[PDB]
Amino acid sequence: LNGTLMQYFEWYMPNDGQHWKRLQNDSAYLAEHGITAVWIPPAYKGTSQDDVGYGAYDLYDLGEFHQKGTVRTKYGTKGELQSAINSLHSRDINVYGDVVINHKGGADATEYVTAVEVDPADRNRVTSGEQRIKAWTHFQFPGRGSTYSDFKWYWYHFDGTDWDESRKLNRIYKFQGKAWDWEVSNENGNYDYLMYADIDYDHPDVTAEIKRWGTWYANELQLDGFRLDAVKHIKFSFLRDWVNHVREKTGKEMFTVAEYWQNDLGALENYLNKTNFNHSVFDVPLHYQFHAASTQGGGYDMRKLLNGTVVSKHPVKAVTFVDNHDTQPGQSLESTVQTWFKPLAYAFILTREAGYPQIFYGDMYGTKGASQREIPALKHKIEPILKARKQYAYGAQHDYFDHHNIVGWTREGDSSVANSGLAALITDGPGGTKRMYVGRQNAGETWHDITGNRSDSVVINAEGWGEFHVNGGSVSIYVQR
Ligand SMILES: OC[C@H]1O[C@H](O[C@H]2[C@H](O)[C@@H](O)[C@@H](O[C@H]3[C@H](O)[C@@H](O)[C@@H](O[C@H]4[C@H](O)[C@@H](O)[C@@H](O)O[C@@H]4CO)O[C@@H]3CO)O[C@@H]2CO)[C@H](O)[C@@H](O)[C@@H]1O
Ligand SMILES: [Ca+2]
Ligand SMILES: [Ca+2]
Ligand code: NA
Ligand code: NA
Repeated sequence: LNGTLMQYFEWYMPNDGQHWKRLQNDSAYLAEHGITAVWIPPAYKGTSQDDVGYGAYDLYDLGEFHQKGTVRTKYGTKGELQSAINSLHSRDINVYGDVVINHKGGADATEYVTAVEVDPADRNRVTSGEQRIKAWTHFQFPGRGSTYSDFKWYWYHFDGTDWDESRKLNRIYKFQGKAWDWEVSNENGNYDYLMYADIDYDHPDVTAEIKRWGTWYANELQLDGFRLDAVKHIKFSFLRDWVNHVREKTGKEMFTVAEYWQNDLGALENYLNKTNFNHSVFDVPLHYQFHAASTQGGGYDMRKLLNGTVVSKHPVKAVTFVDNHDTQPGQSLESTVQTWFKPLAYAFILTREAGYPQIFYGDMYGTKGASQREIPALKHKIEPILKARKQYAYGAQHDYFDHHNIVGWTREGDSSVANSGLAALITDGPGGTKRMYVGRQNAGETWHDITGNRSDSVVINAEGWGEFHVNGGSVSIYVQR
């Protein structure tokens, strides 16, 4: 099984309401290129129509109720999403729903709340006496009413907020009688607080409600799994329990991957430990290695790609990726893998045996930000690498990370996939050649570069070795003609 995830959105897509229809219409294309799952953007009403989805106003409004100036979300209506999902399912493409449960944004009304300021660099330090603020904490859901859920939110379901509406002041406010949740990331002392109204996962009605919404959401969209947002800001034991709860209620596997944003393998290992390895994480350290290689012009030691990553230590729990909606140009975690290196990074995640790779909408189709640093559409460069995964990346792997610039790996093929087997080379510097073992069972075959970057044929010798070539700053992936 070479499962391939696709993140089916980018930050700057137009707010025209056609995204679910686009997905529906792309399902044939996705299936043909070996995509077996899609992570869809948050499907519920944000703070406005053009919310990318992380505002999280109303978790039960999937583009169904007239709230925040619109019925549809940015992406379309509930029915359009459901039509896209049934089209994806008709081609055996799993659908992972984005789960934004750190906070709620865009409350319907303010409440007077007693609060103290905390230090934004050290949220365990209180920096004021008690003061009365007006906080956006009251959620009534006037367009929805009680349809699907009569749960209403008030200040006492939250630990704090970043805005006092009476003084018009952006500070971090912790509400009276509240405490930041733990365990969370210990950056800035305690990183429970991120944005909007921060949900209090010490509150038992909150833990109950978010669990039952989880089950509701899975049922409503027939989800096959989840993508968990911003998990370093959400009580770890709660996330663990939430994942088990929805699995228990649905009776489905519910593959789950969490976005724990830290370039630190040890912090990710800690998160995995505290959630009992019941779900995966995005391989954030690998992303940063790709970013670094792509900006150092050949000076990066390409041997380092094998160490310090989630996929190197916990391959079963790694979702590997090149870029996402936070790392793309202009976004809050900007660390974009430069255009020239991006196909090499894709070869790395797509054709190697370890990890569950994810391709980025923004990489395939380009990003539509207002800058001139936008990622170009690289679909045509990635397609042959996807085909390499789908048809050729099977069987025993041999690594050649034995050079500062030119590194490679082979796959011997497997008898259960006809003509499978590949030989990949990437280089962040000058090109050249590497002899690599592809398996004696491929002796005498004529192999060629599926990317078309190199036009030479390589005949595998009797001992199972081929002499493979790669251009400067390029990738070649040889497979049987
Ligand atoms: O309809 C399409 C397919 O849907 C189903 O496949 C699912 C699996 O059920 C999910 O569990 C998941 O598979 C992941 C797996 O969870 C994850 O751990 C990872 O495993 C890799 C591992 O990273 C790697 O190091 C190496 O050991 O190989 C493992 C897999 O061979 O990646 C898996 C996907 O490659 O998602 C898929 C859908 O993408 C269903 O069971 C299939 O029958 C169906 O075709
Ligand atoms: Ca939080
Ligand atoms: Ca709390
Ligand atoms: Na909290
Ligand atoms: Na190098």
